[PDB]
Amino acid sequence: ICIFCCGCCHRSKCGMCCKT
Repeated sequence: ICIFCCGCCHRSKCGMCCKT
């Protein structure tokens, strides 16, 4: 599963990070 980026580092907006 993509690393849900809940405003951790990138955009404040939470969203799964499907980056290899």
